[PDB]
Amino acid sequence: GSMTEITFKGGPIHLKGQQINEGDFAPDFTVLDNDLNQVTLADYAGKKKLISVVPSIDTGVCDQQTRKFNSDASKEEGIVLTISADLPFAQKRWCASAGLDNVITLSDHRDLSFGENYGVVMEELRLLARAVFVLDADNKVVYKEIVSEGTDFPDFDAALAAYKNI
Amino acid sequence: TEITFKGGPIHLKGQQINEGDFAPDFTVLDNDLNQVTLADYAGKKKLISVVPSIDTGVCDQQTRKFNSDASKEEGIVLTISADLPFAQKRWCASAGLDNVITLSDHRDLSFGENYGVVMEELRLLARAVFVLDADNKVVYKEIVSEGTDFPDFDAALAAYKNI
Amino acid sequence: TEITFKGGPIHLKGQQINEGDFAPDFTVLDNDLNQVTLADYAGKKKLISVVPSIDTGVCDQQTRKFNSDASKEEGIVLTISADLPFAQKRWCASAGLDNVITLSDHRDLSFGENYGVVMEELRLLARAVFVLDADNKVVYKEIVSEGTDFPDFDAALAAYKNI
Amino acid sequence: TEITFKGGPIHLKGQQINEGDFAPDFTVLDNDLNQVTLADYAGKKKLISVVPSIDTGVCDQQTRKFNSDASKEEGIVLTISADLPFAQKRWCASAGLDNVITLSDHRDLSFGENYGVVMEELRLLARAVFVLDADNKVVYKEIVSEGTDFPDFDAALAAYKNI
Repeated sequence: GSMTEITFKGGPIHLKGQQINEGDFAPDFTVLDNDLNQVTLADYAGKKKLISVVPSIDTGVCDQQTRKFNSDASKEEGIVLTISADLPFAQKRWCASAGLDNVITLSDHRDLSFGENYGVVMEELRLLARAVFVLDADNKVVYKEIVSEGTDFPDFDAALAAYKNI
Repeated sequence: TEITFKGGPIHLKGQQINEGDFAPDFTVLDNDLNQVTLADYAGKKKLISVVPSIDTGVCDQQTRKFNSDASKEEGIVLTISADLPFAQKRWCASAGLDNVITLSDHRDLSFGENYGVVMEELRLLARAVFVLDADNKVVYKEIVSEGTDFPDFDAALAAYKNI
Repeated sequence: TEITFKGGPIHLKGQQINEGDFAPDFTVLDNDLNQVTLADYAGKKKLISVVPSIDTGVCDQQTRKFNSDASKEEGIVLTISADLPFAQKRWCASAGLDNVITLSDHRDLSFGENYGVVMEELRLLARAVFVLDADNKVVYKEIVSEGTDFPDFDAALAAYKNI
Repeated sequence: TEITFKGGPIHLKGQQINEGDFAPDFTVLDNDLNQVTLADYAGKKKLISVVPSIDTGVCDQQTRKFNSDASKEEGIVLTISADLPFAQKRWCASAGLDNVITLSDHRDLSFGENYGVVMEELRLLARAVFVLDADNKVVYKEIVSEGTDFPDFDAALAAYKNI
């Protein structure tokens, strides 16, 4: 948009953090796994990544996005990461109810390290903006979408195509 | 202001509030993201149950027990945590309850900072209980020593009933 | 044996190495402070990328490009600088890349002095690239004329691919 | 003359300085590679915190603690290490610290040699603290016996505040 880059439920929202564009290298980040272990970029060294960023896996749109990317992306080939400001406890409980023990869900709630490094903090809400970044094994950002209106879905096919084409 | 969580040292951040003080105002969010403050419950006694996260077993049970055992004809039972509003909402729906107030301090830590229960290292609220009379005077306080232990239910429920 | 750095003249110190020479041995530190020498990579061709400091932007990009673009199936890509082992360890963690060897010449300048690439006024290594064959014959050399400029990536990568 | 680092013997090199002595001069580098000397801090008391490398955990914590605990309206807190200035500069930026002085001794070991805190086997500076008054008298010194241990923060802070 003209004042802020995106909206959430139609309300203008300011994105905070470093801007990252296609062609840039991936910044580092420090996030928490479902058991509170620190996880950083280097833990996925040597792999291509599809990073699906969601406002809250406890909402319907985010839930479906996590499911579809995990189902549609080849996990034999690279790594699908879901990152949000949900507490690790909500992510853990979501994976258990879904009966999905193959799905990686990481929490940026404590420092917003991921959000500030990738330019996807929704500042008025302290949630991460709906977004998708595809990284190759050299951590080149080959694809980025920040969804314009955060209650809409991301373009799934374009991100899957970018991940597959690596 | 020195507790442990899982035996690790945790520093508590924010204003110290003791028994006999008047309780400060704060702004948190309801399950639909509306702002709610202390003043929204003016004129009522409160049992304020603070938990690290209702998605854990100890916090879940503490929440259910205070809400089941405490009279709500007589006063208000608030549960405040740094869980996102969406998790507290799903949690009420899973429990099958329309009678439990859950409020989220995740955005600003307004409540945690005003009551001195921010666990700085974790960005979670410390397990605790404050009982406020209808004048917002703090008549009872407990900050649990080890944050993965239960608070003293009986003493807190007594302080609330006895107002 | 003279270059410029940000346009200022700099004197290179150490033994001059030319194409057609056999590369001298040297002792440097790995990210855990174990000693490493050139003999530790015996039998393989090498691209040795030399940078003033991987904590600057040009050195960071040079380091990423040689590591992604050179094949690591039948050769080795070494990055050598006067950065402390701790900065190179942090640097490789920050970037998150797989299989990137960085080695520190901070203690002795054993590599810098053996290859003629010590910027004497600064005690940093000059931006340079040496490509060695599997018998350690030097088949390509560039010491970048202005140290803040990029090296010629394609020339260095073509010499390495040709072995 | 002798300390341990991770339990192995380390020899200290340089001039021995004791409490009561006046402070030797030095030339070290700030984050932009400007030369800094004792004279740049004339008129002030100084807490000089010396660390093996701000890229390791204990040194990072030592640096933050001295900086937040010592009054900076009253005197100067210096951190000196053999890290390249580019690593010090990166460390301040990534930690978000506007107001922390880090100085690099990597080029000459000017500071290390003049203050007797060079760890000879490592070309790193020994973990140490010197406190100087405005006359540059050294009123307090500790060289930590095992270099992975923290200094005595309180004893250094008291000596600094007592000037």
